[PDB]
Amino acid sequence: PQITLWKRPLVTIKIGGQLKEALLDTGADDTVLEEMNLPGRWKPKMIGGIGGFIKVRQYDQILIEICGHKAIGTVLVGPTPINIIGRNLLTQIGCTLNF
Amino acid sequence: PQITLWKRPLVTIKIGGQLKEALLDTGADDTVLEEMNLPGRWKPKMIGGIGGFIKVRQYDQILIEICGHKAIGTVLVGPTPINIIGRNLLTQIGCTLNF
Ligand SMILES: CC(C)CN(C[C@@H](O)[C@H](Cc1ccccc1)NC(=O)O[C@H]1CO[C@H]2OCC[C@H]21)S(=O)(=O)c1ccc(N)cc1
Repeated sequence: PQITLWKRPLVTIKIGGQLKEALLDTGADDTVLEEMNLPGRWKPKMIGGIGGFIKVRQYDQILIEICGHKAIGTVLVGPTPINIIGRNLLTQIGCTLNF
Repeated sequence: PQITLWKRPLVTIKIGGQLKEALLDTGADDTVLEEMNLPGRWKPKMIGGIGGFIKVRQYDQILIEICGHKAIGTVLVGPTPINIIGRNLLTQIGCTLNF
């Protein structure tokens, strides 16, 4: 499909058997999701943007479905104000910018 | 053009008669540029990102050309980690997400 940018590009995703709303974000290197209790091991990480850095938990090879498009890759989990789908997964669903 | 997301979607912009590199950022409502000298009046504003809130200078009705496409809109100037082009200007150049 095609998504215009008049409003925030929020879409439904499926992760760990849960449906959430997330932002398709070309400015995010990696996917970061609001606090959630995923199982498995993880690695500490810090990611930075406007305002500074937050601490997150890095989970690897996590399956996520974005608009019915399946993907698998790194998912960060932490106190982000919003669920963010980053380039690491946007590439996997064939997402491009067009103008 | 069609821009894939394996690398950061960095493009050259022209603002205040000066060339700069900036990130096309569909997750940003607004356009935020690193510290620079812009002519005309400005108002102090606050904006929040993943790590909290920063103080910025708001310039309205600024001419800015993004990858050969002209836009006239609001540009925030402050301590952002990188020049980001947000939806307020992405809409003006006709940018959409496609997958
Ligand atoms: C600043 C960018 C280089 C990086 N950011 C993605 C960006 O899209 C954020 C994503 C974002 C969106 C909402 C809230 C927090 C973060 N947007 C943002 O900061 O925009 C601000 C300017 O316009 C306003 O609209 C949104 C917030 C303001 S980030 O959220 O900090 C980020 C950094 C690293 C990763 N792996 C994932 C995300």
